[PDB]
Amino acid sequence: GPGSMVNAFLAKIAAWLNAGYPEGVPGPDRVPLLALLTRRLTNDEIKAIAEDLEKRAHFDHIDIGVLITQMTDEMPREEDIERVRRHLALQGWPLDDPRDGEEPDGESGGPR
Repeated sequence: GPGSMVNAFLAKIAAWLNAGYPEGVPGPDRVPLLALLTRRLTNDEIKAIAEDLEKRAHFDHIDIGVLITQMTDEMPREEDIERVRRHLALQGWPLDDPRDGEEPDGESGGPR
């Protein structure tokens, strides 16, 4: 099964999440989970998570992508984002050290 499948960071995320949720993530926690998660992870990464997990099984309708579609429209709750992030922090906080995190910079203000 698992054998250097996904990137190091992504493997950490999948494990970290599946460690915090061995029973799966319910919607009320999924939405804020994604809100928190998508902060520093790219579309390719968030997908990579799903891509790895479905390799295990995609019978579950706990899909991770759908949450982003909800978030783009309406945010869940700050309280829920708080409860989930801290609940997950118990297992770890990989989002602090991205294996690839070159944040863009194209600022053009202009004094006179």
